[PDB]
Amino acid sequence: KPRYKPDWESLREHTVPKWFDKAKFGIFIHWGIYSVPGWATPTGELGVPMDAWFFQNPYAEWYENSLRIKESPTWEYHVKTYGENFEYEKFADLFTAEKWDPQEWADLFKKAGAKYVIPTTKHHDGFCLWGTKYTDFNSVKRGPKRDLVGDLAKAVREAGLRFGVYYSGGLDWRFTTEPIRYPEDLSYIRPNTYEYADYAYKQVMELVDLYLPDVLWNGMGWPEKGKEDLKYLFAYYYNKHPEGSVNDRWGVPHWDFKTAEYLPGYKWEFTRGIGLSFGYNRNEGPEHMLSVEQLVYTLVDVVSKGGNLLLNVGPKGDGTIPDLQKERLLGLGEWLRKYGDAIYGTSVWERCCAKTEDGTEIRFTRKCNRIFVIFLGIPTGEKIVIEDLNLSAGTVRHFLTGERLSFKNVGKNLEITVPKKLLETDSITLVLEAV
Amino acid sequence: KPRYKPDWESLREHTVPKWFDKAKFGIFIHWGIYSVPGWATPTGELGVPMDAWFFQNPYAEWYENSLRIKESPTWEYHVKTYGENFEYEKFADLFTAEKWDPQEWADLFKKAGAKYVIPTTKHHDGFCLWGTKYTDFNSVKRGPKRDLVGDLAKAVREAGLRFGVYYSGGLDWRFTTEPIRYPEDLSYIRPNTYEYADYAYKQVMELVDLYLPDVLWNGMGWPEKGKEDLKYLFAYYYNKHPEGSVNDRWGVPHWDFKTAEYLPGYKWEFTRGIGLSFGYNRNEGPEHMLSVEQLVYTLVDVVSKGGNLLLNVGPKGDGTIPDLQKERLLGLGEWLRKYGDAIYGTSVWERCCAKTEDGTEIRFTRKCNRIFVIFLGIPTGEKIVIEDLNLSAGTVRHFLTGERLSFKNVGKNLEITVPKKLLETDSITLVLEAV
Amino acid sequence: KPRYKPDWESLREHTVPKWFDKAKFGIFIHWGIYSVPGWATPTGELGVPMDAWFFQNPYAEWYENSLRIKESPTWEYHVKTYGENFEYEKFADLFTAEKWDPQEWADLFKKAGAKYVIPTTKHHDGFCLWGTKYTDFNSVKRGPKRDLVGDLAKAVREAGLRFGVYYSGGLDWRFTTEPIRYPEDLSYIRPNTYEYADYAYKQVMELVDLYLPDVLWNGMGWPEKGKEDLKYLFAYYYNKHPEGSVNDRWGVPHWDFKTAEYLPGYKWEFTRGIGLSFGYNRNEGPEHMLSVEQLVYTLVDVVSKGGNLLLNVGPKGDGTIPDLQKERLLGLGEWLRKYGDAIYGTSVWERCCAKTEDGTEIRFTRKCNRIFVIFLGIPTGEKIVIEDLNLSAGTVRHFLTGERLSFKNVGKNLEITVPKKLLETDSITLVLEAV
Ligand SMILES: C[C@@H]1O[C@@H](O[C@H]2[C@H](O)[C@H](O)[C@H](C)O[C@@H]2N=[N+]=N)[C@@H](O)[C@H](O)[C@@H]1O
Ligand SMILES: C[C@@H]1O[C@@H](O[C@H]2[C@H](O)[C@H](O)[C@H](C)O[C@@H]2N=[N+]=N)[C@@H](O)[C@H](O)[C@@H]1O
Ligand SMILES: C[C@@H]1O[C@@H](O[C@H]2[C@H](O)[C@H](O)[C@H](C)O[C@@H]2N=[N+]=N)[C@@H](O)[C@H](O)[C@@H]1O
Repeated sequence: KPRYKPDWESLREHTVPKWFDKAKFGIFIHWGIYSVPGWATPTGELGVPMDAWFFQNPYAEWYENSLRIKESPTWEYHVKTYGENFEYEKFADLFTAEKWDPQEWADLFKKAGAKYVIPTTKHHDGFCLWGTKYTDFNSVKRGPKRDLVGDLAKAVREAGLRFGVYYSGGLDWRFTTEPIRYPEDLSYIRPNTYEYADYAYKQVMELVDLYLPDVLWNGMGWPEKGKEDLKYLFAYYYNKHPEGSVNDRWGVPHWDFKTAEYLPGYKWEFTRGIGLSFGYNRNEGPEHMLSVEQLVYTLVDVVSKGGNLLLNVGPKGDGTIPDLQKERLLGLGEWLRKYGDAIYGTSVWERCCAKTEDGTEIRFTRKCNRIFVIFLGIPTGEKIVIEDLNLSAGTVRHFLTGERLSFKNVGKNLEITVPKKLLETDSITLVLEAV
Repeated sequence: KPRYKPDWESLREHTVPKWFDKAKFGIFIHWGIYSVPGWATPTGELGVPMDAWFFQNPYAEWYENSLRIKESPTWEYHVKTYGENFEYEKFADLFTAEKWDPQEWADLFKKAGAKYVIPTTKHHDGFCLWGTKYTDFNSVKRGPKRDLVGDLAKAVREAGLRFGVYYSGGLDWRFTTEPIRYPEDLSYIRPNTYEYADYAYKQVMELVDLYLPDVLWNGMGWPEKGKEDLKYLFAYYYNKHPEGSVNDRWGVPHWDFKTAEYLPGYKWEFTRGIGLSFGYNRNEGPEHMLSVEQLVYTLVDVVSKGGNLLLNVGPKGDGTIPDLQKERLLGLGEWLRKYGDAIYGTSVWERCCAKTEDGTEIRFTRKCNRIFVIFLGIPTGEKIVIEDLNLSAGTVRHFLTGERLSFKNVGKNLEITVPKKLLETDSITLVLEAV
Repeated sequence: KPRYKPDWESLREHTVPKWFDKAKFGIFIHWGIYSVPGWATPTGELGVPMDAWFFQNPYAEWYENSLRIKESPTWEYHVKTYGENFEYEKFADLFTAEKWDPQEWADLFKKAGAKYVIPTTKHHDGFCLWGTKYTDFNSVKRGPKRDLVGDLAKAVREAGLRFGVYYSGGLDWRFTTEPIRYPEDLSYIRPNTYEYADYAYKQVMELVDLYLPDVLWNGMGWPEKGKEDLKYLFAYYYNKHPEGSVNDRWGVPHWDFKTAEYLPGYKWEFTRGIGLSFGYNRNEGPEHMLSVEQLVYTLVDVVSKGGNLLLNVGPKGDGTIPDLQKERLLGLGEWLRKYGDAIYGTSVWERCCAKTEDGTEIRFTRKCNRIFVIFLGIPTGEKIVIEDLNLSAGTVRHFLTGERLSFKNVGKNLEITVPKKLLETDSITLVLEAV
């Protein structure tokens, strides 16, 4: 009755679970002691000059790394705000999560249209948000005096959502003293010890035994000395939980989905923040965040290209989700409540994309015979010409109302008439439906 | 003056020590905290349906593994007898060995005809029966408050017997949470950690330094990550104790004897219990155990085929040896006191085996020129025809009395006349002696 | 801005730092708890019968190893002086360094002409002379209650000298119980554990972070399991401290200089004691030590052949340097104050060596155009014929005074007249200077 064996050839048998492929949209949570200072220079996105990136790091979870660079703006801010005698470690005692309600979060992610949730159980600073027995630097012994991963796991599952775990396998600044100043530094500033490979193995195993997560989401690769451990760990995981899944940031020959942070025959997932960082950043306002309209557009783009969206939320150290983020999540969810059928459970079509003469981008998703045509915007006119597309027969109709639409092939293109009556009832995106 | 070097080519120089080849018969002791419950379903022997084996495990030392399977009869028995809130670990506090006398055991094994003794210093549950400094889960800090391995080592040696050690290198359930339900589970449900490879190395070394055992008997393979350590450990062992020996369950290119648990040019050893399990089992009665006659027959069969017999004894948690087991050991010893010369110090002949027309099995052993003919039973008649055997000359005579016997070759066969007078003085086995 | 990458091909880019090549002469310090007994049989030098070497070990730092051999003279001396119930470990409590002044040492090494200093931070007995967090068996928690490595680092640097560290990577008798009796024993009597490879990595790293030494001087190889760690550790070291250096006793493809303990195109270094041992030995008198004259002769010989001299000092457990050693260091320094220009900052010539008809050895060093001719002794005569050497033109003159000397080529040889007036002002060595 155990199906999976501990070797890569055997672990290939485990394909991406249907629930994940159908889920389309999940929530990432970067929440730690780094949330307490919750500070970073909001420079930009990947592809900002990577030479200065670590010196002007827009990722607020990297606070400790930035704090270790004395030249950095983070060091100035830390000394000015907390003093030079305040070690990063001490944020664990200020990290109280006093106003945290896990069910409010789970409900928020549900209403946002999210189908799975993945919190940082341990990020690069090595602080663990569960009562792990392999370090005392955890949320049960320090600040919150509470198993944050567990109580969130109960909340997300009770809300009917899948629960995955993020674990920083590659980096752990409890095991190094120097900061990362350039990308090349990452090739040698790592724990490197056999001890650490055991520590990571033991910890992810502990996560598996305690919470049996639906996703194992690893960050920054797996320690070279422990890479062979993963075939034992995957087999173990899958045999306990066949519908479990695993990302592609381990550095070994197996993964269930690829990740991207900037039509394919494999399942993948785009991850990004609502803002510029993953962890809470005070300095971010609306100018640094995507709008409800842009989130929708992104989500539709990714789904049409075969991917999920893993949108990150960065809560404050008190356990509340900033109104700027909550606002955008509820907006996305309001579009999903309305157009979900065109997203959830869909498949890629023969092409991802097309455009009008007016310049409006178009994205396609499939649901057996039903082909959704999702416009990235609402054309201000009845006559709509789609460039380079033909339809041989059948019935094209307006998705939201169900009203039949007149259409015909004009050479390479396809003309469709959509009455203003119908275009005016749509929100953010005109959606059509063919057969 | 150090002969052995730490590489497999060099360690091949160490052949099986003469004492072991000459010893023929040794005692295994499976004794732990698992002895306290001392319970298992007495299903059968290896080759019972291996699909159900772990679910209906007849090995009482596997109690914890069986306890971890909630479906199992062991789980029912544990809850009913000790409660669900009684963790396996707590048997260490009930394991008092209150009536243990190590010299009574040593004397018992001596009278049984045993030439060496091998107790479980640490089995799969990871409880160590010596004051090891690498774990507190040992017999010095817990229940017995006593170095059981050491005090037994003194007793066995004072009785004039060789003392080996059993160590579970392959399995240690202090390092895993899941049970073994199928054989395939063993390929991934292991400690797996570098930590554990160090732990096993350090522990066997500690055994070597403290007790310098005559046999290193490993169980369930050696951790893959520590396999290279063994060439250092063997060289070390042999250089301290050249007459030391090592079994073949390490998974590396060197061994002094092979083990079997169901005419060869290498030394080997058959191991089995007096009953169906190795550890004490309450549920076993005489119907589940070999008789004195069967033990003799086994011992003779194995010795004629070049092997030793490692017969297992399973003591109670109070440190007493059940009368059913003691009875059979004393019976074997009574046959050995009588026919020892035909077993101890012997060698394989040109063939192991033969049979009479009446169907009685025959086994041969050699002692230079003296060829022992051991019948598996006592024929009820003077005229005895051995199928397919000839003797060219010399003098065949009755072993116990020394009386010359008349014989001749009849075609393929050999006829021997053994007067009822002599057949009636033998016990269990007619033994003859040729030249 | 990080130049070095963690692979051997990339680490070859780091050549020996100029300061080291120019330094020529450094001081080794073997100082530990072994200094307290400070005892060894002064047998001889390497190339003494190596069969008896460990049994009659002249290296006083090996006391514990010798103590573990019950046959040895060290065992007799220990029992007689301290009792059989006095474990080697307890010397850590007698090792008080009560009269230690680090600035007196630094000043002593400065006046001796030494340009760098390398103390044993941890030798084979595993006692660390700094407040390491990876073992309590250190100088901060035990005897001296003081960071000896650190306070010496401050003293040497304030005196203007470079400070390196010696670390015993290969051997650590905190991790083994058996002694080394023969050289072959070293191939298996080692820590061997993954644990230990981590321990050594972590400890040298800690040295790098705390003191950023100018030399990493490893002893007895690097643990096989940790050898790959060194490319990460070297890159790390070099990127923090490009002028750092590394010796060749790691057993990996990279080193900055070779070591010797008995004309090459690579930089190397001869290491030896003033006496026969490295650690303090009571039993050594002047008969076992080199004279000021011999030290000079050695230093000149090594420098002419492209090497540095790493002369060892062995202090008492009270932190004082024996007068026999201090005397010889001050003597060497008095010659260096006088002839330094001919040694410091020099380069190898087209040949190392030559000789007179009278049998006096000669050594050459180069300083651009200035070619120093250093006689190993002072000829008692004006006419000096150097065998097999010609000079085409230029001006040969007496180094100390600057007085021009008459000379000519006579066949293969070169005759030089040096007035008694000038030969009588030299000390230990006649030095000439050509162009
Ligand atoms: C989700 C995100 O992952 C990591 O970010 C990394 C980028 O995604 C990218 O792979 C580059 C190469 O490295 C980035 N690391 N940084 N900064 C985490 O580091 C990050 O904290 C966050 O968890
Ligand atoms: C002596 C005996 O050894 C192990 O038993 C194993 C069998 O001998 C056989 O090798 C199969 C493949 O695995 C058995 N394990 N089980 N159950 C120990 O497991 C057993 O406890 C005992 O020590
Ligand atoms: C400096 C010196 O190094 C080691 O001595 C070793 C010799 O230099 C040589 O390499 C031989 C092969 O092994 C010697 N070891 N011994 N004895 C150290 O062992 C010694 O203590 C000292 O540090």
